[PDB]
Amino acid sequence: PECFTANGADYRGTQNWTALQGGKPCLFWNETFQHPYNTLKYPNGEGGLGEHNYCRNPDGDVSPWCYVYWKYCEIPACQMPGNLGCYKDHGNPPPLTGTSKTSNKLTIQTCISFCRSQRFKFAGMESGYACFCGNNPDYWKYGEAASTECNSVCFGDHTQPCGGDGRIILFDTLVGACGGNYSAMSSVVYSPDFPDTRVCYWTIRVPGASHIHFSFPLFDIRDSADMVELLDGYTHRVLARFHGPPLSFNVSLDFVILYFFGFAVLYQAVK
Ligand SMILES: *[C@@H]1O[C@H](CO)[C@@H](O)[C@H](O)[C@H]1NC(C)=O
Ligand SMILES: *[C@H]1O[C@H](CO)[C@@H](O)[C@H](O)[C@H]1NC(C)=O
Ligand SMILES: [Cl-]
Ligand SMILES: [Cl-]
Repeated sequence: PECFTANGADYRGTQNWTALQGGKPCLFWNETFQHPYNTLKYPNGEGGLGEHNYCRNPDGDVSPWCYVYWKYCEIPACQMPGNLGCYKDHGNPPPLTGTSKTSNKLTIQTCISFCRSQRFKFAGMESGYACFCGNNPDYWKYGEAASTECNSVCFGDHTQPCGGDGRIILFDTLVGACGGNYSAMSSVVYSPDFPDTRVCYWTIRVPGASHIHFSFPLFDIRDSADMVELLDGYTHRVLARFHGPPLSFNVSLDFVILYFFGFAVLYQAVK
C-alpha cells in the first residue's frame, strides 16, 4: 500500500502511465516547465516532484495524475487503508441499505462522522454530495469499479473525492474517529477527522501477538507542542514520544495504546 491519504498526495511510486490498461504516458516533471508543476518549482523532491514522469498529486487534486492534455492516474496500490474501494450503484437496492443524506458542503469525514453517529460501520459518497450509511457487508453487490470513476470532488472539500454518479466510494467509519479499540492483525490509525483538518487515544489489543511493528507512513504534526505517544497497555510505561519517526519499530507486547496530544500510524502484528 502506497498512499495513506484520500487524494494520494503522499504517493511516491513508480507508475508513469495514467492507466495500466490502455494508458497514455506521463510527461516528465522536469520537462513540465511550461506547466505550473516543475522540478524547478519544487526542489530536492518536494511534492514528490523529481526528475521523472511518475504520477503525482502536488496540488491537492482529488487523485494522483501526470501531464500528457493532463490526466488522472489509476493506481491500485494508491488507496488509503480505511477506504474499501469504489463500487458501482445501479439504484435499489442501494449498496448501503441503512441510511442516506445529502450536503452541499459534504466531506469524506462529515459523511463518516455522520454514519459513525448512527453507529453504522460503513459509509459512502456519491456524485460529490450524497452520503450513505450501512452495516451491509455486501456493499460490493453491484460490482467493483476503477478508482478514477470515484473522483467527483466532495463539495465541501475539493481536495477529496466523493465518488461519481453510479459510483460510490466506501469508507470504514473508524477512520478519523476520536479514539477506538482495535483487534485486527493489522490496520491504520488515522489522526482524528482525517481526512479533514480534541485529544484522543487508541487501544490496540491483539491476543497472542509476540510483537507489533509500528510504522508512520504519514506524519504531519504541526507543532512540537503537539505530541504522539505510544504506551505499554499493561503498565502504561511510555514506549515512545513524538513532537512536531524512523521507519518502524517492533514492540514485544500484544496490548498497546496510542495517545495523541494529520498522521497515519500503521500497526502490523505477528501471530
Ligand atoms: C517508466 O519508468 C521506468 C523507470 O521506473 C522507465 O524505465 C520507463 O521507461 C518508464 N516508462 C515509460 C513508458 O515512460
Ligand atoms: C530532467 O531529468 C531527466 C532525467 O535525468 C532528463 O532526461 C531531462 O532532460 C532533465 N531536464 C532538465 C532540464 O532538468
Ligand atoms: Cl454502469
Ligand atoms: Cl468521534
